[PDB]
Amino acid sequence: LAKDAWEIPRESLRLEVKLGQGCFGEVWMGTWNGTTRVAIKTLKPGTMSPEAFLQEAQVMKKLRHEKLVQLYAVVSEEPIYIVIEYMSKGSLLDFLKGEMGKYLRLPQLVDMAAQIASGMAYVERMNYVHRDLRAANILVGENLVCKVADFGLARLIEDNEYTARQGAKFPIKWTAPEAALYGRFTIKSDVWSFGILLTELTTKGRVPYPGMVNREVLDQVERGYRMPCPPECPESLHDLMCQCWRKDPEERPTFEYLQAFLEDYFTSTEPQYQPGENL
Ligand SMILES: Nc1ncnc2c1ncn2[C@@H]1O[C@H](COP(=O)(O)OP(=O)(O)OP(O)(O)=S)[C@@H](O)[C@H]1O
Ligand SMILES: [Mg+2]
Repeated sequence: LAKDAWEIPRESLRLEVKLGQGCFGEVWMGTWNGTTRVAIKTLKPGTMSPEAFLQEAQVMKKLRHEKLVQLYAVVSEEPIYIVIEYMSKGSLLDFLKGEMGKYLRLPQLVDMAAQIASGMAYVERMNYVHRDLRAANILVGENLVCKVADFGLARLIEDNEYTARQGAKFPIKWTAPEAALYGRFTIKSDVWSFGILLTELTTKGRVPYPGMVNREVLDQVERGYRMPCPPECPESLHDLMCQCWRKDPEERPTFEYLQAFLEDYFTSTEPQYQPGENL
């Protein structure tokens, strides 16, 4: 209900092109103050609470970093608008599976991973957990700039864990087992998700655990199953994914480590790498 200095007059926005639609509203490209290109997320009336919808803006007010999609402004009166940084190339997932993805090779994909890791290391430093980290929630700008987006589920961590409320449901294939099963969300469950995201990058958008169903993934993963090394992917990178997928969350690497490892990958880890047909 309470407003602050993020508020702007709706008249200062013009919605020009529809970029997407979901069960809770739409995303439009537009112009702000008749001069700035922006993205605008709208709230579909009577689908979600205004206060619930704006929690996402609240999180963004706090998390500011070159590798996170930036909040610009809010319209807190119905219809609710969240005005954010425009990412011209859209979703990483769609980018990877389209024509452009075909031309990408490992050095580029690893740099994209490193940028994402950079954003997440910031999230890590700030004591937040994202909870929805995956290629569909990464946005791509010019020159292969990648930023983490969609902070709807993000929460500030108190007591080392965010415990999910009863009834909450999360996508099994992209979520750490302890979070999906017991509701235990920590930065370490994000690290697990980052590992899944690495498979999305190296397969250029393939679904994780291909062919397997949710209950089977849950079952096999508990038994120790892990996705094998993707085709043409160096084993050292898959080794990194397996580290992200350790059963004990505290044994999973920090994003600080992940960022450094990926930044230095071709010097420290794979000095003699050469590009193949796909990676
Ligand atoms: N800042 C942006 N710049 C460019 N395109 C965007 C932007 N935000 C969203 N889009 C487009 O709209 C799609 C939906 O983005 P999202 O924010 O993930 O929405 P959302 O999935 O409803 O979020 P929730 O809270 O998990 S229901 C993106 O994947 C792009 O195709
Ligand atoms: Mg999403």
